[PDB]
Amino acid sequence: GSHMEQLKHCNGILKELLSKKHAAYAWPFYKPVDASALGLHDYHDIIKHPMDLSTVKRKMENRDYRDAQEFAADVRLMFSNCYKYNPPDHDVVAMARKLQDVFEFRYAKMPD
Repeated sequence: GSHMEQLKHCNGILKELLSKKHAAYAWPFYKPVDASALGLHDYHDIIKHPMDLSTVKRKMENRDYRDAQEFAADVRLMFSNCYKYNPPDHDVVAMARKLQDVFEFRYAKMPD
């Protein structure tokens, strides 16, 4: 799905995820996890491929993604990293699930 149209749909989703409408639970994913600042000294030993929305945005602007699948993989990687590092009961996981629901349902409306 290397269609320009599908990438526009992906960019729309990206814009929504970064919008005020979802800010209450999307904020933890706005920037790369600063492990040191947060005292998470084992973060990079556990998470081999960090990902966040600012990185996805940069890759989209630089036309790094060639198709929708690539984009989706990074967004899901971001959520997976959260589920892998954090205990299931952590508040950040609750926020990840909510933002992922927003993503999955709109990604499912992908024109094709």
